Amino acid sequence: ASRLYTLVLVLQPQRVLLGMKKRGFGAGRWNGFGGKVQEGETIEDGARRELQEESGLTVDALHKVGQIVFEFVGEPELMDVHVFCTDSIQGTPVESDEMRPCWFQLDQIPFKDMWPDDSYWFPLLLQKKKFHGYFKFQGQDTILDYTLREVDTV
Ligand SMILES: CC(=O)Nc1cc2c(c(-c3cccc(C)c3C)n1)CCCN2
Repeated sequence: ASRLYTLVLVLQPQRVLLGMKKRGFGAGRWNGFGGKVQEGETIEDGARRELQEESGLTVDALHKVGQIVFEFVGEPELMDVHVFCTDSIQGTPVESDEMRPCWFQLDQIPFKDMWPDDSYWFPLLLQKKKFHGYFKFQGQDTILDYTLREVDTV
């Protein structure tokens, strides 16, 4: 009862790229770039595909940074999110009907307008740590419970 997702953070030495979602899942918030993995598709291929579809950017090297399982109470399916990061990209971010990309200085990451779990694992991401996490949500704003631990192997 867990569905595979990817999430890609474009993280450079002094800034991170996030995308403001205009409609649908995550709308109104700054998000990394991700979505469902397709049939016959590897997780890494899915992550590379999602980055392109949502941001316009071509990624060469992707690094595994974490896994986060999300539960929304009253919803049967868990989100099994494989998180990736990259520093080497090609192209420039593309604004679309769906997504408005913007760079943020690391000290100006807009946590108040991001999913609340971000405040927990972004510090790990920013210091190049790998992690396993689990977040139980009620609705989209409230974390009921969570666990988060650093790992050597995602
Ligand atoms: C930084 C960031 O994106 N944080 C972030 C946090 C977060 C989610 C997502 C998310 C948003 C859109 C699509 C997908 C597949 C995912 C996992 N992203 C989904 C649900 C709970 N928390």
